[PDB]
Amino acid sequence: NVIIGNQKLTINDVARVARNGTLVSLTNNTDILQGIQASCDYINNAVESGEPIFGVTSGFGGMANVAISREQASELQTNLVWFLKTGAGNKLPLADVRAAMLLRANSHMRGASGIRLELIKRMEIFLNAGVTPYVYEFGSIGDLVPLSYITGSLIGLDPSFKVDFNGKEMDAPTALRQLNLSPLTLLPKEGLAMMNGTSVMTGIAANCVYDTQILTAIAMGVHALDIQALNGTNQSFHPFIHNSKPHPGQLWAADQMISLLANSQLVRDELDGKHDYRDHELIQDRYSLRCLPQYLGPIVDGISQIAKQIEIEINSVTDNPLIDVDNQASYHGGNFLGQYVGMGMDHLRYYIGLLAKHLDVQIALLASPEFSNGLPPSLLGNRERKVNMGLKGLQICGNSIMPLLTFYGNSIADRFPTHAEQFNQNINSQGYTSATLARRSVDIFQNYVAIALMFGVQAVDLRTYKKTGHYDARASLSPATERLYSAVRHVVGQKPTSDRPYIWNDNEQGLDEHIARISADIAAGGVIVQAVQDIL
Amino acid sequence: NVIIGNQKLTINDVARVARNGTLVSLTNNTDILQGIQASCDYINNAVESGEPIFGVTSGFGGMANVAISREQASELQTNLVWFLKTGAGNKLPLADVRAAMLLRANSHMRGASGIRLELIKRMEIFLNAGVTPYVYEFGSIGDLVPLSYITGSLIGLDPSFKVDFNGKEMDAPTALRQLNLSPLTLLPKEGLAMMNGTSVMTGIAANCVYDTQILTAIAMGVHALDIQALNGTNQSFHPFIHNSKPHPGQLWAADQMISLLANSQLVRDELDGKHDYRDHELIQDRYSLRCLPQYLGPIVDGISQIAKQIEIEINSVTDNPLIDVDNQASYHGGNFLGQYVGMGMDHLRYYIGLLAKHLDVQIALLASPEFSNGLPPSLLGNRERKVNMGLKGLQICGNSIMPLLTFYGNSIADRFPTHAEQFNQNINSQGYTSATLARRSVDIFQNYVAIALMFGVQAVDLRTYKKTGHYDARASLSPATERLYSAVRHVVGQKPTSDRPYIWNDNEQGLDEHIARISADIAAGGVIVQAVQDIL
Amino acid sequence: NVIIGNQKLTINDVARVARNGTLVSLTNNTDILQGIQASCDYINNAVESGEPIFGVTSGFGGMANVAISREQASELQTNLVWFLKTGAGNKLPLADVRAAMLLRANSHMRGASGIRLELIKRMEIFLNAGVTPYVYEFGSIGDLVPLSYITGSLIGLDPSFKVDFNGKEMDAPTALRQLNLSPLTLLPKEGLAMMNGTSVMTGIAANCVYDTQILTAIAMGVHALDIQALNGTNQSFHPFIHNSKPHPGQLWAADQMISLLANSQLVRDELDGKHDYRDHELIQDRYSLRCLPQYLGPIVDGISQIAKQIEIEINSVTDNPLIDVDNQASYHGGNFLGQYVGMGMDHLRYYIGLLAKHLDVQIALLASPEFSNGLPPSLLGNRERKVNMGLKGLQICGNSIMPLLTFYGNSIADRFPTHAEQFNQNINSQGYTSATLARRSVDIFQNYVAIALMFGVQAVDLRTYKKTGHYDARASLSPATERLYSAVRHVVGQKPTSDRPYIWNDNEQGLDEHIARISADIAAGGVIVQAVQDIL
Ligand SMILES: O=C(O)CCc1ccccc1
Ligand SMILES: O=C(O)CCc1ccccc1
Ligand SMILES: O=C(O)CCc1ccccc1
Repeated sequence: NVIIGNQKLTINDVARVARNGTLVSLTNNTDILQGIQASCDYINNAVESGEPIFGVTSGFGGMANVAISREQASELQTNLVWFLKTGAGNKLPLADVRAAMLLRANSHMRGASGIRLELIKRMEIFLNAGVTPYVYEFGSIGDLVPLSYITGSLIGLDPSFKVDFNGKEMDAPTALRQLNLSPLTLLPKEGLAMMNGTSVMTGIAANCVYDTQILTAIAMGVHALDIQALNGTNQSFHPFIHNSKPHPGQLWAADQMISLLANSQLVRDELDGKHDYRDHELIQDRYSLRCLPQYLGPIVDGISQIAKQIEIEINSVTDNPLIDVDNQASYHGGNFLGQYVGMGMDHLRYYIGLLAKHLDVQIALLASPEFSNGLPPSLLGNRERKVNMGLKGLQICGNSIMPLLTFYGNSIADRFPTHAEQFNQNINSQGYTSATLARRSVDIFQNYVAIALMFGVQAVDLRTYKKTGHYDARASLSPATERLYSAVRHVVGQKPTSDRPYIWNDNEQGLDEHIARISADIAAGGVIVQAVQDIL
Repeated sequence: NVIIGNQKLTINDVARVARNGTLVSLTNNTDILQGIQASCDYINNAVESGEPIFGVTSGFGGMANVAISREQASELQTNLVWFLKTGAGNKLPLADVRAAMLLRANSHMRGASGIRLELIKRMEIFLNAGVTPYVYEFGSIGDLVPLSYITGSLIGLDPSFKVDFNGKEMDAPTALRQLNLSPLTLLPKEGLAMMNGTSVMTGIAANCVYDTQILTAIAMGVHALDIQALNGTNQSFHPFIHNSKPHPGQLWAADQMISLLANSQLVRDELDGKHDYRDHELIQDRYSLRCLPQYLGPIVDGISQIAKQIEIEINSVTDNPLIDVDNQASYHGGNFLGQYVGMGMDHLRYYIGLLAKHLDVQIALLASPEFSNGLPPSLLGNRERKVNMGLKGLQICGNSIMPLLTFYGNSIADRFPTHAEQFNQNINSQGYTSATLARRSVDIFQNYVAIALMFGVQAVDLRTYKKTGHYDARASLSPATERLYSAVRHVVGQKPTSDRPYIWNDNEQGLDEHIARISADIAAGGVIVQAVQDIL
Repeated sequence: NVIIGNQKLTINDVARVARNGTLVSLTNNTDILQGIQASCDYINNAVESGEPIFGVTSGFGGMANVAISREQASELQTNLVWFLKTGAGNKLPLADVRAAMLLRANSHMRGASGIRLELIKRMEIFLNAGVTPYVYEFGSIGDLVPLSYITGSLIGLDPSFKVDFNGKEMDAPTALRQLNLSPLTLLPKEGLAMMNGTSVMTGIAANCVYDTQILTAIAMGVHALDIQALNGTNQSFHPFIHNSKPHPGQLWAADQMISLLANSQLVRDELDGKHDYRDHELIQDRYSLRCLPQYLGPIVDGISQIAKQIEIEINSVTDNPLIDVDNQASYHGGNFLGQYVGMGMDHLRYYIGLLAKHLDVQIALLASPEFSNGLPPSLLGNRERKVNMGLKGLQICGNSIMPLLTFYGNSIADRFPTHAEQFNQNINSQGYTSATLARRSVDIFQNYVAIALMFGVQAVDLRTYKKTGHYDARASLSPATERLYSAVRHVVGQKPTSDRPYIWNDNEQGLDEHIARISADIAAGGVIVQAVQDIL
């Protein structure tokens, strides 16, 4: 159970609540609760005293010059939900909305937001009950409009607000009746407390980072399989090389490779600096093998940097104005700008493209007899069935997906419109669509990694057959990559045996079904993910 | 003075040597000098014993399958200079080439490259004598070809090598004569020791990072001028706001802006928390002022991350193979792949475009009476000459430059050709052209920042006039921005005066001349750079 | 000789005047010359009568709300030169500036601009005398600022204007003195007549289109060399194939390749339709040969479309307001927006990157023995000197240039700033920087094509040798590609000979010198350009 108010949330915390339905509860720490209440009292007294506060006793953004009376102060926040009910396009994944709610709640616990504890708690109840508001993919320039949908569902403002109640679509007032809750009415500032901020884009981004850390670990395993299938050397990953060029990510990737290849019987074992003289001539490994740590270093380091930045944002107070009860003051600031998210997700998409292109080049070596060091063309299985073309179709599909991934590696934060919202929002982060685009990259990268996994699994079977009599690669692989191999072969439903490789005749499988099954297992955190669990 | 190989080099160190002609010397540490010699010993014995070593007793890259005898091993390295080099197209700044020679020599001191000390010393001599080999902008997929022009010049291989000898173009053999040096012939491995590696792209990147750090400080100062001109508040930068979203770069940007604005007579001083008129009523600032530290944060942190990555690359051993004397072995590795440089410069150009775009929307506020809070249209000075249009042309020029900077913020590392060099280099970093594009970005950004300074300086004069009798902003400005303001007007040669603003009639200056003077001063590290020295 | 305004100007016409110094003269057509005078008459009466006309009796752009009297109307135009111009940063090729003055003068002959004939004649005098005003590369969001440097120079406004007087830098007033001309002062509207419009960006674009058409022809010739070197078939270009997919550009590319390859002794001549060995068995060509006309088609048609669009822009009236003498009226319109240029150059740069990428994969086939069908590795000439590595360095340099060209194939028109010039210019074309980026693209492409020519020439020599006794490819080549081959080797100064290929030892040339010579020749319209003259 994740406790919200007392500690810092991690990306892993957010993914557990978001995807695994881990329960959540608000802290009962007495000072935190008091800070929450103090914040509301300050706002209550300011409104009554006719203190002028943008968005609380006056209008919003470019219409903040519009005066709002005390009698209309609550109605201002309520109406904020209505004129923001303007989303468009497809729905977010529920897991992203759950993440959004968890972050919104966390942000309120700091007590600078002036929102009722009963309203914070409503997010805890939705999360634990399995109620997820629908939220559209269009509407935020980086999260008013997405958040208004969460807000209107929480307070049950109107039947046009829809929720998913454990797989059941229904309207929000109906959901409140089932939970035995009452409709809520927003008090001054509460609308801004719910809707001003970065919770959705950061929630999306958090899940993207989690998914990409996992996909990177799996990618490392694929490369390890590729290297073993190509009969490449492990000399490339020797600590002496990387200690003298000590980028943290290069160091890490090289050292992870040593572990991944340790006790393999398929690599050239040359860590003593000397050629093994076991095949018919001396081979040098191409750059995609030799320069693998240098290439992945900045990606590994970048993802780690994004993860650090996204975790600050997770634990940030992001609405506005901010209430300082210690000095009885409020400040008109800008924490609702999700610039670390916009730029971070630009970087992430770019990194995913770089990962994919490197993997596709490995596949090009495996598939091509000129470069595969003895592997059959296109990793053909049954040689006596001449019509067999092996994994030729699977490569083309790989070739169709990677460039799309580099395409999404283009940036969007730099294309923000400077005329936005009556020229009030003349900079903005484009963080929201940047995050949804990242979700798209990650989803596509999951299919891509599935394909790469299939190539590596076939390939080590065929290499094993070259080295030994037979096709069961389990004995021959390094123990670390044996777990992944076996996990893939389990998920796909094709057991390793000494007499057949993973793929034998083109006739005997739909490769598409194997792609879908591996992808689904990666996304679910199945045995493939668990196989590479130790690569942090 | 800068001692090469007993201490890590910083980016400041590199810029001092490259730009300011700081003297350089090789360490006399007895241990270091033995490492350098032991490395040569190992190699020249390995070759004499007929060990197979790629690139040393064998051909290069895709032609590593070609065996090279004991007797041709030396000529192998000499010929590498001929086919490699002399593949080049257009021409790079001498300071970048000086940076490269410093980096190359620095990497050799580690004692793993198997290169003669007198070859290393020749880079020291060239640096202190001011002999700079000509290097072309095309030829490296990320430094064989660039480094070979340096190598051919150092050893005085042929008259077709041009150097710049403190201003004098010469052929290299002639430069050697005047320095009283003999030509050198490369021994086995020494060609690779000179031409394998990331020294030139990293040399370029290092100067770019240094310049971009300077421009970020100046940009901070420009924003501080803009805010004062616009009668903005300092409330947005209150630490209560930023402590509750504690990204390091955001915290830093807000704190710096507090310092930059302290004791200004031109800002609305609302750090109390409460409002009221010295203008309209209540005034709400637009996002480009209010969300400034949120926006600059990831740019600041990003430049800092690149800085840290480039300093590691600066102090790395990047040639190949690497000689490990303690275990008497060579390793065929890949430290010549400068992925941190190709990706880092992709990020740098992207950050610079975001800085420029933000500055440009401040210029839009300043120029437009709807948004300037009482400044004249286009920062017009003499309103009585009605044909005056003020800084309208200056704005258009700004508007033409900023989009070009976001254009250069496109990435190039992801567009690497997988068929490079006989399909041997099937991944590569594009780090060299990434770095020269960054240089182009930085150079354009110096022009842009010049314009933005001109806008800020004019504007505070006009705001001062609105407020007081006069046009001399020096007394009204925060002391921090007064330093910058005076420095700018010192450079353009237009003295502050209580009777006239910086720009009075359109008649009286070529603004093009002011831009050029301010840019030159920024490039030379002049008084404008010295005014913002405080900003780390 | 080129007569300005009684005939449409073509892109050939523009290049002849800009590059070859062709003499120019204004039409003496009595009707045209009356139109020009009637236009001035209308305007100078309208002003004298106090008509409100934007930019004529009122301020400019966002300051059009400022009224300008009869008495200051002339000074209004003179001052436009001062605030506009003199907003500029870095410097453009004289030929582009000559193109601009031709275009500007050409637009005035239509008689709708209200500008004095002696002002128009001054562009004629400058062109024929070889006086070229200095113009900077920054300042236009797509030509006020560039055109104002031309204007100030033409009228001799101030010594701060520099011109190039056939090689001599001068101030403009001094150039006027030597030409025996008086300074001019602008009359109402004449400033706009000179500085409103798309003449400079279109002048640049025109030279780019001309150069790109040349390089496309040369590229066709390079492919024809590549195909012959690779022992490719001409079957792929059979009209039965292309008639059944009849895109004009594809039809054209296939037919041209048939001509380029006719009577070659180096291709497999399979236009019959049936196969067989003069090699392996049956040989299938890869897509870069087989799909060549399908690939080049849209590039060819695209360049042709741009050509047609630019010629309309060339012959357009682009200033404002436009005087319609027949109805005695002015129209406030928008012909100064050069969207066809900003978008056309976006497309051009994109096409050029696609041409380069295609050429680069041919170079990969040539360099690699797995794919070259029997050519030596890296097109090595003297195989007995084992330290020779042939064109390996040349390939790497090619590999560094091509990705930069696809990089410049990114677009800039979509990145226009909507806040430009007091929010008056809330759309703009970015046409000027689009065009200067195209110039940068074209210039880099000339270097790239040089490399590709060097590869093709070497390769056919080596293929000829495989086939016959000797290295002289002249007899074996199709007559069409023999012209190109000889032209290239004339330029680099290495005569075909039966005993030695173009490149024998790495020892014996600086390949950098060959690239530079071939590029210079391509730029100057030399023998290499004349060899491919036949390709329309
Ligand atoms: O704080 C601001 O400047 C904008 C707040 C806001 C709230 C709801 C809609 C638009 C803007
Ligand atoms: O593969 C390598 O490590 C060397 C590649 C290379 C290519 C051309 C010249 C020197 C080295
Ligand atoms: O809006 C227009 O048509 C003119 C814009 C303009 C701006 C600055 C100088 C001349 C014209």
